[PDB]
Order: sequence, then structure tokens, then C-alpha cells
Amino acid sequence: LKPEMIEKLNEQMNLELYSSLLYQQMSAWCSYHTFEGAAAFLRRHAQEEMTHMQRLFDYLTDTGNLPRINTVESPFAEYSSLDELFQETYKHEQLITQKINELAHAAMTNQDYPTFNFLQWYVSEQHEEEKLFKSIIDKLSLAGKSGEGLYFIDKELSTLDTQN
Amino acid sequence: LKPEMIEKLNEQMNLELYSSLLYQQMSAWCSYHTFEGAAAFLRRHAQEEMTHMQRLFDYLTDTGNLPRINTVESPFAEYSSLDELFQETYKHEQLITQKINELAHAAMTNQDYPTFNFLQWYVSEQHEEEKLFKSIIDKLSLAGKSGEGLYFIDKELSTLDTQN
Amino acid sequence: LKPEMIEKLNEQMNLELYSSLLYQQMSAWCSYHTFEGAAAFLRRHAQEEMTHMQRLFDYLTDTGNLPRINTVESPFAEYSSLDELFQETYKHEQLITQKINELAHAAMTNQDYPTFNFLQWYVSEQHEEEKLFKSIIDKLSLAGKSGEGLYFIDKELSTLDTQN
Amino acid sequence: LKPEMIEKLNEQMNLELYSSLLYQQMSAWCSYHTFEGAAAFLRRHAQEEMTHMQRLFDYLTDTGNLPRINTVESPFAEYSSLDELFQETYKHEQLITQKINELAHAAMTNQDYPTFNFLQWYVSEQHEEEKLFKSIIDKLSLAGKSGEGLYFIDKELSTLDTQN
Amino acid sequence: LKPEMIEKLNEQMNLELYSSLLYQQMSAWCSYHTFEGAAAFLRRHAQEEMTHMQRLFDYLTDTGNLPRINTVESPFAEYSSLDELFQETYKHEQLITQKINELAHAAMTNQDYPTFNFLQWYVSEQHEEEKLFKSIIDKLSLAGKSGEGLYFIDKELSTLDTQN
Amino acid sequence: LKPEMIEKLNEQMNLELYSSLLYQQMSAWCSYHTFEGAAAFLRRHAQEEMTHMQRLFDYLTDTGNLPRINTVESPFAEYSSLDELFQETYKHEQLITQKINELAHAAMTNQDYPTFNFLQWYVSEQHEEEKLFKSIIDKLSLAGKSGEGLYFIDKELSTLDTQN
Amino acid sequence: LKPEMIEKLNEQMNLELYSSLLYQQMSAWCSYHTFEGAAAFLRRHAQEEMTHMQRLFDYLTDTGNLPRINTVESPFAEYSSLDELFQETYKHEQLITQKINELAHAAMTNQDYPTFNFLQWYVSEQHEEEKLFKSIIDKLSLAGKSGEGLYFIDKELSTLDTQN
Ligand SMILES: [Cl-]
Ligand SMILES: [Cl-]
Ligand SMILES: [Cl-]
Ligand SMILES: [Cl-]
Ligand SMILES: [Cl-]
Ligand SMILES: [Cl-]
Ligand SMILES: [Cl-]
Ligand SMILES: [Cl-]
Ligand SMILES: [Cl-]
Ligand SMILES: [Cl-]
Ligand SMILES: [Cl-]
Ligand SMILES: [Cl-]
Ligand SMILES: [Cl-]
Ligand SMILES: [Cl-]
Ligand SMILES: [Cl-]
Ligand SMILES: [Cl-]
Ligand SMILES: [Cl-]
Ligand SMILES: [Cl-]
Ligand SMILES: [Cl-]
Ligand SMILES: [Cl-]
Ligand SMILES: [Cl-]
Ligand SMILES: [Cl-]
Ligand SMILES: [Cl-]
Ligand SMILES: [Cl-]
Ligand SMILES: [Cl-]
Ligand SMILES: [Cl-]
Ligand SMILES: [Cl-]
Ligand SMILES: [Cl-]
Ligand SMILES: [Fe+3]
Ligand SMILES: [Fe+3]
Ligand SMILES: [Fe+3]
Ligand SMILES: [Fe+3]
Ligand SMILES: [Fe+3]
Ligand SMILES: [Fe+3]
Ligand SMILES: [Fe+3]
Ligand SMILES: [Fe+3]
Ligand SMILES: [Fe+3]
Ligand SMILES: [Fe+3]
Ligand SMILES: [Fe+3]
Ligand SMILES: [Fe+3]
Ligand SMILES: [Fe+3]
Ligand SMILES: [Hg+2]
Ligand SMILES: [Hg+2]
Ligand SMILES: [Mg+2]
Repeated sequence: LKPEMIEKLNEQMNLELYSSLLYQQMSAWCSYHTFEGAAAFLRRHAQEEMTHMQRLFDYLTDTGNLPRINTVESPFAEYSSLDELFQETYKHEQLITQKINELAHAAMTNQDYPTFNFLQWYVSEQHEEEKLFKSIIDKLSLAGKSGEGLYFIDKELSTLDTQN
Repeated sequence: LKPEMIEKLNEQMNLELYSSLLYQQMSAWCSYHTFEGAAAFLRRHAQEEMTHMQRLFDYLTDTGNLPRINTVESPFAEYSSLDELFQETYKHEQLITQKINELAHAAMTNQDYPTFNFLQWYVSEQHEEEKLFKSIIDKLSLAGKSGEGLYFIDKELSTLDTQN
Repeated sequence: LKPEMIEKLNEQMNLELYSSLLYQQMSAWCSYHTFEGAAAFLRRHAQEEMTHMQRLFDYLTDTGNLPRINTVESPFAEYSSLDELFQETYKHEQLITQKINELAHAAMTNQDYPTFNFLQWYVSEQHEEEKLFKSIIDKLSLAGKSGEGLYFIDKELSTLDTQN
Repeated sequence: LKPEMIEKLNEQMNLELYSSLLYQQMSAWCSYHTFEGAAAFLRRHAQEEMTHMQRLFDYLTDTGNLPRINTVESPFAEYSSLDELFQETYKHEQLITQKINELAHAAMTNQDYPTFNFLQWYVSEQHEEEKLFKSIIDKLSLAGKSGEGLYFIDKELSTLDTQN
Repeated sequence: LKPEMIEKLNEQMNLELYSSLLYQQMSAWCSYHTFEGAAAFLRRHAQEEMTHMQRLFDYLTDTGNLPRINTVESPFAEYSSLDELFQETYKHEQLITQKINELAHAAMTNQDYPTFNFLQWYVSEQHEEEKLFKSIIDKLSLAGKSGEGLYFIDKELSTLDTQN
Repeated sequence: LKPEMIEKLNEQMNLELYSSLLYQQMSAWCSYHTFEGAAAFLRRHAQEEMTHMQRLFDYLTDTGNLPRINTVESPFAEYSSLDELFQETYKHEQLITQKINELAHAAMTNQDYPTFNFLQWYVSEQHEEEKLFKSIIDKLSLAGKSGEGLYFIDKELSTLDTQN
Repeated sequence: LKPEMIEKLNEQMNLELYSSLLYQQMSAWCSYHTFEGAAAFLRRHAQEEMTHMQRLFDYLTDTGNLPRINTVESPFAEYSSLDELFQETYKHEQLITQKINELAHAAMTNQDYPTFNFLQWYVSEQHEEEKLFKSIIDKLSLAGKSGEGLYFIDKELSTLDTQN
């Protein structure tokens, strides 16, 4: 693997880790403001993100490289409401999406067909990630013009994305 | 909850999160240096620490507080030996243990009995942690002053501590 | 299909056939030199390469072309060590990998998307091949600077990579 | 999604629908001319083509677009024979293949990796499609030079690809 | 079969095909305006219409006729609201119901009892269809004077006329 | 029931009896001329026409009338070929169809709704009968213009069921 | 083992390998000329031949020798038709048969009773091989004086020699 691709893969690993912690932290905000269902959702999703993290971790070790976990910025933020929080989440998943595309671009330009192939899993998962987080914005924009409706989506989020 | 206990509980949460990443990182070093068994052991243990972390996360939120994930220092380190790695593992667990003892002590002197009770789970865990990582160092100082001993410890670690 | 892709696909088919025989031959050397475990591993792998070969055979026939089995060079070789043997195994797989990358590249620049798609199966396989044969070299450079280490790698290889 | 891509994808959705209706229509001609087995095979394939259409439709909607089903030209046609009819199915699947490769190319050169990834399902499918239709024509050339020949291929057609 | 009957049956087959495509199109409006339950309902019902279409297709073939898929008018349309959309679906099923009655009447009138008998399936189907779509119109007018209500109807639509 | 209706229904039971006997006699011809598969089919179908007869028998007894089996004309006929035989089974089922239409019409015209309803079963059945016997004539014309094609049609006929 | 017998065994191993590749190549010719059933047969038989190859490979290793895979001649040939191809196959199996007899002869003349015993498996399998390939010539000479019959044996070959 070229040093370029090793580092870009390594950096996405780190971004995948940050995303785990961000959703964890966001679940805390949810709990502190009584949205137990949102909190359960983010907590489950934080674990998914760790899984994404580990898949890159393993590609790196499998190709004879040493994964490097860098300084991880605090994910703490103030959120004005549950709507803004999920705005931030979809916005963040779009950043992940861009970064995966930059990674596939670099793979293609360097003729690193193994890494381009590896990254297809992330290209398609990121498609499912945007679908999921936008539907949450969309359910909120629908039911959430009232205090009685915020309680209802919270109940949905409680079991969203577990029906396996 | 007294604000000193909140801060401390929050410190320990972050230390457990850090430990998670430490062992994950160390798992990386192991694989890069050919010890796939130590690697699978440490990956399994990284996941455990994440549970230790979340149990503190949950206690803070249950008590009406907002846990704060802080910056994580990079666990990256270029170890000279499997031996130098597990020496630092044990060192690190003794530190965790110390910090749990300090938190228990503080609970006692603030007459925070709910927190002292809560922490007994960690005091108990840490005794098992220190046993586990001491038994690994022990296994190294016996079998492996050789590549054909380090080979066999690694064999053992591949399945070490796997529930039944 | 463009006649350059036909020729190349046909080259790769023949290279996979050759690889089959190479590992079979190497299996012979192992048994003659007392390593029955490496031998059973390599026999199992020879069979795999035959499947890699036939998947290319099938693609050529599916696309209206007639695959041509060419002369196979003798894989015979008098290796100095189990180590010299698996070094050449890894070397050989890196070459296979290179040739698959060259075929993917050619598919791209000829805008042969059906073939690029077809080859993703090989790009993916080769990542697993390189991992497998690198992990074997690794296992040798650790345990076995001795007959009582070469004994144990051979034990492992006897069942190495056996599906569940 | 870039506007060029939206429109190409939409046009291909529309081509899949037409394809469904073309094969539905072709099953009628077959039933009317005694080829109840060819009729049945085409019935099944019409159905498959509708699932190819739905998949595009959902990709457009998943990406926040609004697919638009345009006016569909009557697929009605006369055919001089069963051989001729299957010649037109094969020509028509090649047109679909060509169109899918144009989409794949457009995605590549616009660095739309999510759509490139999405379209791989089709590249893959269309290879199986040409294989299937090629072998129906190959079967017609071999056995079906006679009146009873047409009877045996029809009998084969009735259970070919097993989707009833 | 009398020619009046063939043409009317074939017109009806085409109307069912159009109805399929209309509901599929309607499912996009729904998806693009956030009503994923409505959309999934319509999507499942587009499939049902395709089977209504095939059943007429087969009756024409079984009676020695050649059915003909004509040019299909684009189903695209603007809808000011979810209430406007389900209004139009209901008007449309009433139109189908009407056309089926004209067919039934034409069959009595031509003393075509075999066609009259075949149409009974559709007569009773359209009764179930008017029931279903009415029950939607109705469940709209009740729950959803507000955007809070629209949420639950959509949630209902997602499983309506489904399982077990 | 009205007097004209009783005798029409009694006429039709007799026609169904005759049909049972006709097909019995046809399978006899089939055996004598070596088409044992055709014979098995026609034998099974004879058994079906008896059930048709018994069902009109039972409708007559159940409405308080006394069904009368009339003299049956001998169905004996010395057919020039299996083609001529199956042509006449098909003319015959058309006559039965026609007579069921005349009975359905009569029942409408005399407001005898209970008999009209009863007959619906025959109307749908005759549709299934014309399909099935056409489907045989159609096979005969596709793969029976010789000595080697009869062999497979006969083979086919031997397990061709009449139900669904 | 005497060097004579080691080499003759080794050479038969090589002939058994060539035969694997010859049948593989022949299956390609079959597929390219539409005989999918013949192709499936040869492909299955190619695998058998590899098994024969491996049985000699193992006798050699089991007797303390190193199997040697020699240059393998390309098996590519032009065949005028499916009859000539199977003429070549039976002709080739007769060569294998002769070579096995020469081998048993040499074993007997050298008083190598272990090798003579080992070779009995090949003597009897070669009897079954000639039976099988001659029956194919014989089925061809029977059904294959027409284009309609070549299609029929192909269908047989599809499952010939799998009924286990
Ligand atoms: Cl690095
Ligand atoms: Cl982007
Ligand atoms: Cl950027
Ligand atoms: Cl950038
Ligand atoms: Cl890909
Ligand atoms: Cl894939
Ligand atoms: Cl302490
Ligand atoms: Cl444990
Ligand atoms: Cl490379
Ligand atoms: Cl494997
Ligand atoms: Cl078109
Ligand atoms: Cl249009
Ligand atoms: Cl056309
Ligand atoms: Cl026409
Ligand atoms: Cl024709
Ligand atoms: Cl093309
Ligand atoms: Cl409209
Ligand atoms: Cl329904
Ligand atoms: Cl009488
Ligand atoms: Cl008469
Ligand atoms: Cl009539
Ligand atoms: Cl009246
Ligand atoms: Cl030798
Ligand atoms: Cl001989
Ligand atoms: Cl000789
Ligand atoms: Cl000789
Ligand atoms: Cl013997
Ligand atoms: Cl024996
Ligand atoms: Fe992720
Ligand atoms: Fe994500
Ligand atoms: Fe811990
Ligand atoms: Fe610990
Ligand atoms: Fe390979
Ligand atoms: Fe390989
Ligand atoms: Fe298609
Ligand atoms: Fe309908
Ligand atoms: Fe409807
Ligand atoms: Fe009857
Ligand atoms: Fe009948
Ligand atoms: Fe053999
Ligand atoms: Fe053989
Ligand atoms: Hg892919
Ligand atoms: Hg014997
Ligand atoms: Mg034409």
C-alpha cells in the first residue's frame, strides 16, 4: 500500500472512531433532556460506528500496517433542541460520505484497485446511513410541530434500526 | 450528587474510554509484530472496557448529570517487546485500580453511599483485571525467553478468557 | 470483448492454473522433507487455485470466447528451506495480485465495465491470499529458528484455513 | 446527484419498465403461436424486469429525487418466427447492457462513486442476462432447425431459470 | 369472442397496467414528501394492479386472442397534498369499477356468459378496492386536521393490507 | 323449476354422460393404436365428465325432480389418426360449451337465478376445458408431423392433469 | 522403489494431469459450439482425472519420493465435430490404458509386488473408463445421424456419471 492510502485509510478509521463517540455523547444529551428513545438509538448507532472503525483497523493490519489512533477531539456540544441535534448528525454523516468518496477517488487515481474494492462496502453503507438519518429529520419535520409529537418519534427511535 | 463526585466519576468514565482505545492500539502493535493471539485477546478486552465506560456513562445520566467525553490522548506507542507491552498493560490496570480506590474513598468521606455501592462493581472488576494481566506477565516470564515460547503464549492468548 | 482483454483474461486463467500446480509441487517438496502439515495445507490450496482458474475459464466461455490452456512451465524447484518455499509462495501471490491489478486497470481504460466488475472477485480474493501467505511467513520468522519450532508451525498448517 | 446523472438514471428506469412490457407482449405472441413454454419464460422475465425498474426507482427516491415515469411506447410487434423473436430479445438486452455501461462510465468520470457502486448490481445482472439470452439462441440453432426441434426447446423454455 | 368484447377487454387490460404505473408514480410523490408508509402502500398496490392486468392478459390469450399493450400515457401529476393524492386514487378506482361494470353489461348484452363469468372476479375485487381506498380517505379526514395526525395515518399505511 | 328448464338440465346431464363414454371410447382407440399416454389422459377425463353428470343429476334431485338417463348413442368411431381424434374432442367440448351458454341464457331470460348461479360452475369449467383441449391440438401441430413427435406428446399426455 | 518404477509412476502422474487439462479444454470447445451437456460432462471428468493424478502423487510421497510435475504440453486442438472429439477422448483413454499395462508389466518383471498391487486400482478403473467413453461413442452413433439427436445426447451427458 502506498503511504498516501495507508494514511487516508488510517484517518478515516479515526473519523469512524470520533463518530462513535459523537453519537455516544449525543445520546447523553438526549437522556439529560428526557428523550430516552433517541438516546437508545444513538447508543446502538455508536456501536455500529465502532464496527466501521474496526473494519478499517483490520484492513490496515491485514495489509501489513500498524493502525494509529490519534488524538480524539472532544465531541461535546450544546444543542438547542432534538431537531438541531439530528441536523448535526445527518450533516456529520454527509462529511463521512464525502471523505469516503475522496478515499475512493484517491484509490482510483493511484490505481490501488484493492483499496478501491475494500471501500465499496463503505460507499454502500454510507448510502444506507444517509437514508436512515434523513428519514429521522423527515419524521421530525412531520410529527414534530408540537410537544405531543416529539414524545411519539422518541418512542419510534427506541426500536428504530433493530428489526433483525 | 456532590460536584466533586460528578467530576471524578466523569474522569473515570474517560479513563475507561481511554483504556478501551489503549488496548485496541496495543492490539494493532501485536498484529503488526506477528502476535495474532495477543491481538485477538486485546481486541476482546478493548470491548470490555467500553462496557466499563458505559456503566459510568449510565450512572451519570441516571443521577441527572450530563456525562462529558473529553479529548482522548493518543494511545500510540512503539513498544520494544511483547513483554514491554504487557508490563504497561498491568501498570495501566493498577492505575485504574488506584483511581477506583480513590473514588470509593471520596464516596465514603462525602457520605455518598449510593456511589460507594455503585463503585463496588468496579472494585470487584479490578481485582479480576489485575489477576488476568498479572497471569499474562507471569506466563511470559516463564515460557518465552525465545521465539518458540512467545509462539505458545500467543497460542494461549488467542482463546484466553473466553466465557462458557 | 476487446481482443486485448481476451488475451489477458486468458493469460490470467493460465497463471492461476500454473499456481495450482505450483502449490501441488510445493506440497510434494514439503512431504519429501517431512512437513506433512504444510503439505496438506498446500494441497488444499492447489484445489482453490483450480477454482480461480475455472472461474476465468467460465467467464471466457460465457462471453463467447474459447479459452486456451497453454503450455505449463514445470513448477519443479529444489528449495533450501520451508522458509525459502513460503517466501516464494508469497512472492508468487504478490505477482498474481499485480496481474489482477493490471487486468482491472486495462478494463477501466477500455471502458470494459462488465470485466472490471467480474474481476472484483479476484481483487478481493487476492487481499485474503496475501494475508494468508504473509501470516505464514510471519509464523515462521517467530517460532521456528529450530526443528522444535518448525515442528509446531507444521502442526498449525495441518488444519490452517479450514472452513466452519 | 448531478442533473446529467439524475436524468440518465431516470431514462434507464423507464427502459427497464418498457423491457418488462416488451417481454410481456412477446409472451402473448408466443402463446398465440403455440409456444406456451416460451410464453411462460417470458412471463417470468417480464416480472424480473419490473424488479429492475423498482430498484432504480428506489435509488432515485432514496437520493431525494422524484422519478418520473414517462410515456411508454407500445411494445407491440410482429415476428416472423420464434427464432427471430429471441434474436430481438438478445439485441434488446445488449442495448440495456450498453446503456448500463454508459451509466457506469458517466458515474466514473463525474466521480459519483455512490452511483458507480449502485450500478454494479446491473453490470453484474446484465452479464447473467446476455448469458441467458445467448444460450436460448444457441439452443435454437442446435436443435430447433425443425418442427419437433421447436417443440423441445419450448419444453425447455417452460422451466428455464425457475421463477414460477 | 365478439370483436366489441375483445377490444373492451384489451382496453381494460391496459387500464389496469396504467393503474399500476399511476400508483408506482404516486409512491414517489409520497416518498419525496416524507410519507414512507403511504409510499410503501402504493408500491405494494402497484404490484396488485399488475396482477389484475395479467389476469385479463391470460384470458385474452386463453381465448385465442392476441392482447396488445398500447402506448401508456405518462402517469406524472402534481399534487397539492396527501389528501389530494388519495382523493385521486379513489376517483380512479371508481373509474375502474365503472369500466368493469360496462364490461359486465356488454357481456350480458352480447350473451357472452363465459366473459360475464370471468368478470365476476373483478366485480368483487373492485368492491374490496373501493372499500380499502374509502377507508383511507376516511382515516384521513378523522385523525389528520393537523400535521400531528398525518404522521399516524402514514404509520398505518406502512402495514395496511399486508400481514399476516 | 320451470318445465323447459328441467328438460334442458336433464338434456345436459345426458350430454355429460355421453361425453364420459365418448372419451372412454376414445382412450380405447388410443390403446389399440399404441398411444397409452393419450389413453391414460382420456380415461382420467372420462372420469371427470361423470362428475359433471353427477353434479347435474344432484341438482335435479335436490330441486325435487326426477332425473332421467336417456338412451345413449354409441360413441364408437373409427378415427383416421390421433390428430382427427383430438380435433373431435375439441369440437365436442365446444358443443358442450355452447349448450352451457344456452342453459345460462335460458335461466336469465326466465329469471331462474338459482339455476343461473348453479351453472356458473360449468361456465368456468368449460373455459378450462377449451384451454386444455386446445393446448393439445396445439402440441399436436407443433411436434406431431411425423412418427417421432407422437411419441413425446403421448408421453406428455400420460401425466397431463386437468385440474389446478 | 527402483528408479525405473519411480519414473514410470511419475510419468503416469503427469499423463493423468495432462488428461485433466485435455478434458477441461475439450469442455471449452463443447461450450463454444453450444453442447452444454457435453461440457458439463468433461468438466466433471477433468476433476476425476485430477483425482487419479493425486493418487499417484501420494503413492510416490508415501514411498519416500518427490513427485515431479514436468512441462505440460498445451492440449489445444481443432475438432471437426462432437463425434470426432469423443473419438479422441476414447482414443486417449486407450493410451492411458496401455501405459498402465506397461507399468504393471514393468512392476511384474522387476518383482515390485507393492507397485503391481497399487496399480490394480488403475487397471480396473481404466476398464470402467473405456466402458464409459465407448458407450458415448455408441450413443452418438445411434441417436446422432441428425441435428435433432445431437441435442438429445447432450441432455444425457449433462447428468451422465453422477448418479451417486
Ligand atoms: Cl502508518
Ligand atoms: Cl461528495
Ligand atoms: Cl475536502
Ligand atoms: Cl479535501
Ligand atoms: Cl466495484
Ligand atoms: Cl460487490
Ligand atoms: Cl491502591
Ligand atoms: Cl473476563
Ligand atoms: Cl500492484
Ligand atoms: Cl481460505
Ligand atoms: Cl425506448
Ligand atoms: Cl412523456
Ligand atoms: Cl420492435
Ligand atoms: Cl398480427
Ligand atoms: Cl412458425
Ligand atoms: Cl458496450
Ligand atoms: Cl392526474
Ligand atoms: Cl387486498
Ligand atoms: Cl330414450
Ligand atoms: Cl349423433
Ligand atoms: Cl357459444
Ligand atoms: Cl320479464
Ligand atoms: Cl524422482
Ligand atoms: Cl495394451
Ligand atoms: Cl509403447
Ligand atoms: Cl513403449
Ligand atoms: Cl492382484
Ligand atoms: Cl483387490
Ligand atoms: Fe461509519
Ligand atoms: Fe455512520
Ligand atoms: Fe475498566
Ligand atoms: Fe481493565
Ligand atoms: Fe488464484
Ligand atoms: Fe492464490
Ligand atoms: Fe433484462
Ligand atoms: Fe385493478
Ligand atoms: Fe385497483
Ligand atoms: Fe363436462
Ligand atoms: Fe368436458
Ligand atoms: Fe485417469
Ligand atoms: Fe480417464
Ligand atoms: Hg463491487
Ligand atoms: Hg488384487
Ligand atoms: Mg419482424
